[PDB]
Amino acid sequence: GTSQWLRKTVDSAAVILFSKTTCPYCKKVKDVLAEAKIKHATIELDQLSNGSAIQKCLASFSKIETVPQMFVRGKFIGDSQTVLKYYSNDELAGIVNESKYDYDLIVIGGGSGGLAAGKEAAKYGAKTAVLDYVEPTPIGTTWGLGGTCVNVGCIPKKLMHQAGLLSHALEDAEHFGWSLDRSKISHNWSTMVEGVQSHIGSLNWGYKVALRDNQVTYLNAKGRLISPHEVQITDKNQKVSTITGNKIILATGERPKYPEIPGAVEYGITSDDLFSLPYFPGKTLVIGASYVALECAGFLASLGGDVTVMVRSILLRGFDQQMAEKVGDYMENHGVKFAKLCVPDIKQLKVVDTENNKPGLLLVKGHYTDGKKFEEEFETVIFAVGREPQLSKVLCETVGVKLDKNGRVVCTDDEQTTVSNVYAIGDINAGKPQLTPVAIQAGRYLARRLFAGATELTDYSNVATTVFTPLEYGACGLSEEDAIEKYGDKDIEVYHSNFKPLEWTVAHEDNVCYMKLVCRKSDNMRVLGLHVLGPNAGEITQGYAVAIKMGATKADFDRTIGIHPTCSETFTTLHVTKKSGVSPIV
Amino acid sequence: GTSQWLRKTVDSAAVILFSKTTCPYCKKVKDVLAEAKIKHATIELDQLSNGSAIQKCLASFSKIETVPQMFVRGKFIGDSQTVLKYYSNDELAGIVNESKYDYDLIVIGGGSGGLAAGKEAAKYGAKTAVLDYVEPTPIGTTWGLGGTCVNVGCIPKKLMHQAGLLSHALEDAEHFGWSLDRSKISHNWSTMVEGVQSHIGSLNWGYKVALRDNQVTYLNAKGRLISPHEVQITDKNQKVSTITGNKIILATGERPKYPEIPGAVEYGITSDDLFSLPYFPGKTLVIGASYVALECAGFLASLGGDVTVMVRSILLRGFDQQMAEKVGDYMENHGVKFAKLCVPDEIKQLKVVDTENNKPGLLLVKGHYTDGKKFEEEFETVIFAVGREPQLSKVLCETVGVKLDKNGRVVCTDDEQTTVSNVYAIGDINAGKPQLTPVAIQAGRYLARRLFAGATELTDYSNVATTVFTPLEYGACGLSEEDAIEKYGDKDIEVYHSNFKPLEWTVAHEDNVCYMKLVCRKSDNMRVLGLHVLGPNAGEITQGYAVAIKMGATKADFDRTIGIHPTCSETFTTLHVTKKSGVSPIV
Ligand SMILES: Cc1cc2nc3c(=O)[nH]c(=O)nc-3n(C[C@H](O)[C@H](O)[C@H](O)COP(=O)(O)OP(=O)(O)OC[C@H]3O[C@@H](n4cnc5c(N)ncnc54)[C@H](O)[C@@H]3O)c2cc1C
Ligand SMILES: Cc1cc2nc3c(=O)[nH]c(=O)nc-3n(C[C@H](O)[C@H](O)[C@H](O)COP(=O)(O)OP(=O)(O)OC[C@H]3O[C@@H](n4cnc5c(N)ncnc54)[C@H](O)[C@@H]3O)c2cc1C
Ligand SMILES: Cc1ccc(CC(=O)NC[C@@H]2CCCO2)cc1
Ligand SMILES: Cc1ccc(CC(=O)NC[C@@H]2CCCO2)cc1
Ligand SMILES: Cc1ccc(CC(=O)NC[C@@H]2CCCO2)cc1
Repeated sequence: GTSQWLRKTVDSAAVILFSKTTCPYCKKVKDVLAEAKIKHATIELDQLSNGSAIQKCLASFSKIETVPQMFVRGKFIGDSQTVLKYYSNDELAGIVNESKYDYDLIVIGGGSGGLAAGKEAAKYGAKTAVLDYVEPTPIGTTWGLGGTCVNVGCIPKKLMHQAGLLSHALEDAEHFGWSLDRSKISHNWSTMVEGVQSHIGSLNWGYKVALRDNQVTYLNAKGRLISPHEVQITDKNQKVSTITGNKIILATGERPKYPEIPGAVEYGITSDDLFSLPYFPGKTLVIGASYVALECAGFLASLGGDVTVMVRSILLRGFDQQMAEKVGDYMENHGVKFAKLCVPDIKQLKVVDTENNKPGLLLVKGHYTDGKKFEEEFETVIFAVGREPQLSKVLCETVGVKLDKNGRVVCTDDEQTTVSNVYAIGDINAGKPQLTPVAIQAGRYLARRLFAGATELTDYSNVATTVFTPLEYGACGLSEEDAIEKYGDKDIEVYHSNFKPLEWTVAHEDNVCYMKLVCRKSDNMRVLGLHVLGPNAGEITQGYAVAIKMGATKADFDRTIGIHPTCSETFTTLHVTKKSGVSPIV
Repeated sequence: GTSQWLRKTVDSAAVILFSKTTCPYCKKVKDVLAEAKIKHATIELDQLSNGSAIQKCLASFSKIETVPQMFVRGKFIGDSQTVLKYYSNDELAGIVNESKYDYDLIVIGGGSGGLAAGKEAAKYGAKTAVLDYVEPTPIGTTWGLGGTCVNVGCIPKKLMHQAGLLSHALEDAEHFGWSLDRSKISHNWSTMVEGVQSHIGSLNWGYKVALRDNQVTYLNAKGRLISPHEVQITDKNQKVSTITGNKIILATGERPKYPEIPGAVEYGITSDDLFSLPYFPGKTLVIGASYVALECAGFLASLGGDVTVMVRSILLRGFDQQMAEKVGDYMENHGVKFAKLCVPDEIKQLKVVDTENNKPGLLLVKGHYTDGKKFEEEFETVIFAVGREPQLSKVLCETVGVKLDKNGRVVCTDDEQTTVSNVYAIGDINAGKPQLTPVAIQAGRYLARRLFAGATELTDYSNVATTVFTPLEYGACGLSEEDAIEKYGDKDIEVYHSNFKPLEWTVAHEDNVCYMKLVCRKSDNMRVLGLHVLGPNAGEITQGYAVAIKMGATKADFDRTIGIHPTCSETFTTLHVTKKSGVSPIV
């Protein structure tokens, strides 16, 4: 147990010191390493439950049982007198840099998970390389370091959402006494895009500065794993070479899918192109019904656009379907048009006008599920029909890394693949929620286990979400239909209520915002799922995710007192059950 | 044990049925009571763990151990055959209305706590009266049903806060691509006040309708408790009379204080006056440093006003002082002036308020600083926010025997009972309790259930979360850092903290003013003793964490929970810089 932990920690740590906080010989070794700029992990034996057992087990490696003991890449280097001797003789720098491999860690992919993993590993003395390359979109769009969220995901989409929310703030301001006239104000797309891209540029630069300051090697190159320890890299000049590493983290993410229909790749775009587009999309069709499709259609409508969404079957498949339909009803009431039960079968009428900075024109042909025909003209067609990895480009078949039927990596609960030195994090890890804070937690926690002897695993259960549609939807835990399937209808109680934000009163809807708690009767009314549709839904939901993590019950919500006036306080006084049939309106 | 719970429940309930869900004889009695419009509490014995023992103890009152059993005001009425005998003999209505008192419950005070208590009690067949009267301010301001929060408190102040927040929404919109020019837009006070007052009027009306539909008697009259069961009421025509009640709930709240200086009552105003003021205050002085003072100064500045705050000593006494200073620093950088370590000596009138042309007067304020230097400056409006106090002499005759504390608030047990066994107190007048609207509502509803439905649940007053709605909002739950250090010692306290920047603030162009921290106890598994956040939407951020803190959250619970991105709140899930480390908290 302890001995198996100690052997795993010594084998994989790059530079590690076993120590006690009160030992002045240990302080002397710490000061020499700091002076020589040698980064390392430290384990303070006097602060661990079984320090005495670990101290004994160390002798199986070093033949001594005292502290300090310093190791480099699995090899005992010395005690205090010995480390000082190497320092005085100018031999220490060469010893701590001796390695069978070029790097202790190679990260393939410089996004949310990979950057987090690489920076954390470098803190413990691991010699680290992060590779990042952005293959251009079909029309040629590309961007800088930081991954999908930073460049073409959470960051620009929430800034554009905020631009949309400000339209209603302008409307509300007249009712609260301000002299403006909303009807005479218009929106400039390119001014917004320039501000969004200036912020993204500051993030690209900030990540390169962070890697430099952590002594991480950044290679803007495409990587391919060709054997367990060998990574083939390809240059911006197409120069090909091979680097070796002890541990490998795969962190390459996903890219958007296109449907296999004529004209889709040639004449449509995806979210990858939208957030830097130099002209306003104009009259727009969004094909798809994911959170990406609905978030983009939502802000485009608030910015003044003529927007239609083509839905094959349902909205937000995999989310609670009562809440999904309330999300869509709000958008349809506030200007978004929906072509329901419909799929596309794209023709070009005008080429994009780079001269005068204007979109082209397209004819879209499709059909409804009953066979009736769809035919209509649009200036822009955005496909949001899912995302996928392309691990065939990243991973030679002969390495032995197992994939599932969707092409994602099959991992143990510590992110290990079927190849013992190779790990995977983020969107390519099969069966995990595909979210930026999950990829960051996974990468930081894994680096600590590899290079600092940590044991803590990432917990992937009950991870909260928020969909940033024009009225936002936050959730944590099970949908109501999933709870009933798992436990049976008679064991599920649902408390629910409508509400009206106080900010909406003077601004003139009464009963559109909504929240519910899905509970298990036979387990002390445990809260299985929380759902809220309303303003600031992500800020509302986050704190409750801690309480659900700790096993909150309905009684825990009841005994906590509300903060007034807020939207969130409605969760503390819920009482109407769905079984009662009583109306949830206010 | 069980037996004296049953005794209390039977003595106190107005109309209560002991039942079982599968009993068809109980179903017939229920349906009879519903047809006759008789409201009542119900105890289903087949659902309580010791319902067997309760069945036995019922015999001590009724000499039977079967179900159903109906009681009215402590007297056994009958089983199924006997209840139906009374119904078809036209004898039931008289029996269920027989009472020694005019009412089962009299609530003195129609505000947050009193309206909640009265409505909940009526749901169980208690015959209930709610008394409310609003004594006018010195300049004559008055308002309708619903109490301090509804009329001159949480509701209008947060609406005026939102009007102020929309000024920065207008500035931000230009950076996000909208074509407006913020510099050419102005604010109209009276248009605001009309919208705010129209919403308050809808709440006044809604409460009157709610009381009518619950069969609660509403008396717009001043109440005075003259003996344990007698309440003297005074009419709008000065008519005096007396009504009697079994249980009494005191829920009369507080009103603003004035300093004892010349000119204060005559020429200044309070928050009672501000929210319906018919003219814009103009150049304004706020005297005091409570959350009322700072919230009001904040929105007046954001609406374009010239605003000064006169501070005797510190800001937000009783709140975390690191956070209080950050709140004030933001206000001073965004257009609120502060006269620090300063108190007033007199208000002199220079110009009388012009009712016709709808304009303020003009005043001269004289004061001095703590070192001895002098203060002298003219203002159009002077607002006093130097605390609030109850006036229980008006409400409560000394001979009744209800004990007060040295501040004049009612001394109560943990179930809100006073020193007089049938009299209870809730809300701001209950000594030692947090003075907040959702506390008063929970106390009132929970008390009503114990009195008339045999409930046992008490109100929990610990770790109640708060939010100060200053221009940059401040949310908190639990201990301040200084209180935790005093309680446990500095070596046993660890503080994790960080600055943050809302994503919404990036394109709009400050980096390091929003701030959050967790104050934790090392020797108790790093228990979270207090949570603090300064930033936008701070009440929405804080609320959910109050459930986790109620449940005993540790730092490890915050670490294992995953963030929602992009939000301000997610910064709580990845905190790692400690104050003891000396590492900077900036972004
Ligand atoms: C429109 C949109 C909105 C989103 N909004 C949110 C949101 O609000 N909240 C949220 O939590 N999540 C959101 N997400 C999801 C979030 O973007 C992802 O979960 C996250 O980016 C996954 O990080 P990752 O490290 O797994 O991969 P990525 O961030 O995609 O990083 C992988 C990187 O590796 C590079 N790469 C690929 N192949 C190679 C190779 N062979 N060699 C070198 N480099 C390579 C890629 O080009 C990329 O830069 C959104 C996603 C999209 C598309
Ligand atoms: C400016 C301001 C802002 C506030 N903001 C907030 C906030 O954001 N959040 C929050 O939680 N709290 C806030 N509060 C506090 C909140 O208003 C109080 O905690 C709450 O109103 C107290 O409720 P109560 O039932 O005890 O008394 P009240 O609501 O004051 O009701 C008592 C009622 O009884 C009446 N009455 C008095 N004497 C008699 C009598 N003899 N006969 C008949 N009727 C009588 C009073 O006139 C009044 O109508 C604020 C308070 C102020 C002043
Ligand atoms: C067509 C096109 C245009 C611009 C860019 C940006 C760039 O400079 N990419 C550098 C990578 C490193 C490996 C191959 O190219 C890429 C592709
Ligand atoms: C606005 C809006 C748009 C689209 C939808 C989805 C839809 O058409 N749902 C019906 C399906 C058929 C199978 C089960 O329910 C809802 C709401
Ligand atoms: C903007 C603003 C205004 C007022 C204050 C309070 C103050 O003046 N503090 C000085 C010393 C420190 C403790 C006692 O007084 C702070 C910040």
